[PDB]
Amino acid sequence: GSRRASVGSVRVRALYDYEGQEQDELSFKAGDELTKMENEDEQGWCKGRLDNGQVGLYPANYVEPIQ
Repeated sequence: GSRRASVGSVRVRALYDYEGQEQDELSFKAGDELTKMENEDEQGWCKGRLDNGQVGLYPANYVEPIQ
């Protein structure tokens, strides 16, 4: 067994740049890496962890899955 079999963290790649609007949001550029920690909401948003280490919401429509 390995961490690839788990479902509590999914690495994802930023499609485009984004900048957080509250203390519970994150900021990244086109081609950055981040970590999804929660499912997509009814609005098309997720909650994850950043390359610097911060934790917050971001639009799930600005990322794609890594394999």
